[PDB]
Amino acid sequence: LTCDQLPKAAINPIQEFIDSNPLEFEYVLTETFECTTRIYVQPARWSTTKAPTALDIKGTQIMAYDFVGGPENSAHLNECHTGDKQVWYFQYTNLLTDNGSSYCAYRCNGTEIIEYKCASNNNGTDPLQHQAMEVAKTVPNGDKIHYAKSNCPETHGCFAFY
Amino acid sequence: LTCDQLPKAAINPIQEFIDSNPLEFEYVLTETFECTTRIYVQPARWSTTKAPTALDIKGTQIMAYDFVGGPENSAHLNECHTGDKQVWYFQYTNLLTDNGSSYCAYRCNGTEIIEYKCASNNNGTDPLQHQAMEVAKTVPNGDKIHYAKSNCPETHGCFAFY
Ligand SMILES: *[C@@H]1O[C@H](CO)[C@@H](O)[C@H](O)[C@H]1NC(C)=O
Ligand SMILES: *[C@@H]1O[C@H](CO)[C@@H](O)[C@H](O)[C@H]1NC(C)=O
Ligand SMILES: *[C@@H]1O[C@H](CO)[C@@H](O)[C@H](O)[C@H]1NC(C)=O
Ligand SMILES: *[C@@H]1O[C@H](CO)[C@@H](O)[C@H](O)[C@H]1NC(C)=O
Repeated sequence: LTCDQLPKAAINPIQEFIDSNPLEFEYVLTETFECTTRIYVQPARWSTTKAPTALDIKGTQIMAYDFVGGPENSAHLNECHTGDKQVWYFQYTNLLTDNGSSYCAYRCNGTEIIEYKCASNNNGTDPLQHQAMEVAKTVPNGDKIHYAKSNCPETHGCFAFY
Repeated sequence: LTCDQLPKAAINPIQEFIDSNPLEFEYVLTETFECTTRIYVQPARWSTTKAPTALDIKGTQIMAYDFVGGPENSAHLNECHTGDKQVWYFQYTNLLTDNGSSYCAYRCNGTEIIEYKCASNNNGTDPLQHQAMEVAKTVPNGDKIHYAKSNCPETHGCFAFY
C-alpha cells in the first residue's frame, strides 16, 4: 500500500467539525503536532474566500490554515502566516456519535506519507481510529506515525489548553 | 465615573458567542491585544469543569482562558498556561444581528480600568461599540484605550489570521 492508495473519505459539512471542537491529536507523524489541540472555525464575515479555518494549537503557539475543498475529497489548506499550500485527505471520519467524534487525516508526497493527524474528542476510544492508524503505518514513511500525547506539559486548570 | 460603576451587562448564552466566531478586537487598553482575533470554544467533552474557553490569537501566539460565570454578570477567567485568574464584565453585548456581532468587555482593579476588549465581526460598525468605548475612556486609566488595528502585519491569504 502507498500513500496515494489510502482512502479519500468524504469530508463532512464544516458545521459537524465545528460542533466537534475541541479535538486533540492522538497520532501524528512529525513532532510538530504532538500535544496539539485542533479547533475548526467558520469563515469570517469579512472573508472574501469564505473559507473556514483549521487551528493547530500547541501550548501558546498556533498554526492556522484557511481551507477549501478540491478534487477527489481533498482539502486545500493555505497556511495563514506564509501562504504555503498543503493538500490533505481524510482516511475516515466519524463525527458526532454517542461517543463523540474522531477522524484521521493525512498528507502525501506521492507514494510516501509526510504528515498524519488523527484527532478525537473521546481520548482515542473510537475503534476506527487505532485501526486507521495501523493502516497508515503500512505506507512508505508510515513508520514515523506515533502516539501524540506521551509527554505533554502539565495543565494549569484547563483541559484542552496548557 | 469609575470602573466599578460601568454597566455589568447580562452575558449571552455561550453558543451565541461561538456562533459569532471569528471576532477581531477594535479597541483595547494595553498593547497585548492589538491585532488579535477572538475565538470562543465550547467545553471539551473530557473537561471536568465543563467551562468554555476564550482564545486570544495574535499571529502565531495564543492565550487561552477557561471561564465560568460568577456574581453580578462576572466572567471568571483561568489563564490556561499559568492558572492566573481574571475577573471580567461586559459593558454591553449585541450578538447575531443582521449586521453581525459586537461587544465590549473590561477588567477593573477597583476604580481603575486595567484592560479593555471591544470585539466585533463587522469591522467596528455597530454604533453601540464606539459609544461604549467613549464611555470606558472616561473612567480612571481609560485614557489608554485605543484602536486595536492601526499597524497589523500583512496577511498571506487568510482573513482572521496572519
Ligand atoms: C514533494 O517532494 C519533492 C522532492 O523534494 C518536492 O520537489 C515537491 O515540492 C514535494 N511536493 C509538494 C506538493 O510540495
Ligand atoms: C486517555 O488515554 C490514555 C491511554 O491511551 C490514558 O493514559 C489516559 O489516562 C486517558 N485519559 C482519561 C481521562 O481517561
Ligand atoms: C489590584 O492592584 C493591587 C495593587 O497593586 C494588587 O495588590 C491586587 O492584586 C490587584 N487586584 C487583583 C484582583 O489582581
Ligand atoms: C475596517 O475599518 C477601517 C476604518 O476604521 C478601515 O480602514 C478598513 O478599510 C475597514 N475594512 C474594510 C474591509 O472595510
